[PDB]
Amino acid sequence: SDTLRKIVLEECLPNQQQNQNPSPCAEVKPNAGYVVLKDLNGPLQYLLMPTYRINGTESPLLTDPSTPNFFWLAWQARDFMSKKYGQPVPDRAVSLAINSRTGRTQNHFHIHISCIRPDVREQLDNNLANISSRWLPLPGGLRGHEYLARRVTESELVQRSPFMMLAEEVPEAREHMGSYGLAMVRQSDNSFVLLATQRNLLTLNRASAEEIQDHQCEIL
Repeated sequence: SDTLRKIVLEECLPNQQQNQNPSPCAEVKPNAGYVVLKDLNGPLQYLLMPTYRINGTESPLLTDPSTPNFFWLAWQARDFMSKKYGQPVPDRAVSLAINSRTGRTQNHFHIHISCIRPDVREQLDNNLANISSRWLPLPGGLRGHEYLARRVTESELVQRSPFMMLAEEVPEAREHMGSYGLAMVRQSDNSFVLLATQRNLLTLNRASAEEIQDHQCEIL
């Protein structure tokens, strides 16, 4: 359960600090609080994780305003996908996702930056007009699961993180952050859509937001 935490804190960070060599990570920014690591799964997938201990969506630190906006940092890190792709990856192809504890195996905060599934891309595009600033179930859900969705502008994202908005806006999400998985996708009008899904026995929802991603990048 601790391999990623050990890589970050015992390999990347010390190597960055000692030789300015982020290996095995792609980038290590101690002053900003994050690292970027190539994932072993998928040709373009990267992970964005903190340079200090935060275990996942359940961590209380995520609901503190001083905590770095990891989702926005992951968004910026989408360029690592383009570098591996060898050319610019269109924004519409990228998706960011974090899984809850029942939908993950590693206990160190990590956002999956990878390609969005084509069906999810279309499903989101078709509901542009239904996605507002208030969290509301996405019509049709995604992958057979209920997903609350919210429209957000880049300006809003720099002000607050998706976790802050989930906690401040959705009933009882504040006292059950760990039961949620969240994702971020950019919409056709250049705004973004935030997605939140909660663990649910009946629909077999493990709150694994990564399910909207296709690490084999067929959308490209």
